[PDB]
Amino acid sequence: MAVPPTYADLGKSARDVFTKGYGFGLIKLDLKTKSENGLEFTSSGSANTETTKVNGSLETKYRWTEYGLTFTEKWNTDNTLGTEITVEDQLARGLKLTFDSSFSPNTGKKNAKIKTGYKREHINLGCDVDFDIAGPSIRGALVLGYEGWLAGYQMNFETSKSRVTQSNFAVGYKTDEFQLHTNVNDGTEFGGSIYQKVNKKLETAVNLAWTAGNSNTRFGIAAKYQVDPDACFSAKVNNSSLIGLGYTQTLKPGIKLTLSALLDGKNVNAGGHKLGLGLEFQA
Repeated sequence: MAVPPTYADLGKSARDVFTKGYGFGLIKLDLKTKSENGLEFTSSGSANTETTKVNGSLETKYRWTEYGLTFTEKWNTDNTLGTEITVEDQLARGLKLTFDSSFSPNTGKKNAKIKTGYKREHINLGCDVDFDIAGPSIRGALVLGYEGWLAGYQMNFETSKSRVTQSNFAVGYKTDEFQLHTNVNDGTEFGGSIYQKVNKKLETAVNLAWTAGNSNTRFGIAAKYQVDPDACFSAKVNNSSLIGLGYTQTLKPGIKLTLSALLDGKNVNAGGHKLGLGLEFQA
């Protein structure tokens, strides 16, 4: 509440308006269970309708909610295997540690990662270490909160070149109905976003982005309307002349279908246009 988001979550809501309810050029099959604690499973399959390729993935998650633990296993069709242990609020509220392993038999390459984060009123800090080989590399991030305002920094240091490779600032204002976010990456990429929860059923988002030193500017408008509690529409435009339409319907409890289309002006329907379909099963 007074506890700020993490750095990566700055601007999340507006990003969400743009991305959720769309899956252009994919058929997506998703299958989830829930458990407040104990076992949880998510399995996913995805067909790229341009390439014919069919990906698949399974995640398994036990939550020992008593000791703030979460163990998670990951597998996909690329053969990549993964494990992830997480402790939260355990030695101190709200501290968070995470070990994370990856093994690809498909190269014999492995990867390991520690992610630390500390969180309290006004502050949200994280340090992340990537024992890549050609790593390590270290991402640190801090965000401060002051009566609705937010400011933060995020850097990454790669020990192989022994240099900062990434330096990112962001400042913004965040209430529950309203959100401003701005940021520049590497003193080079400018972005900003406004998010408005206009009423119970409508959300809107504007996104700007441009580059020093190029006089061009990119923007998109986007929205999401919650028609009844079983239907949800999403529309978005950008100044590259792309339209994005997304409808999501609950057919029955646990089952949501979402159709989506992506259109290029001024060739509508003149030339070829991405469609997508997605089916989500909750059990």
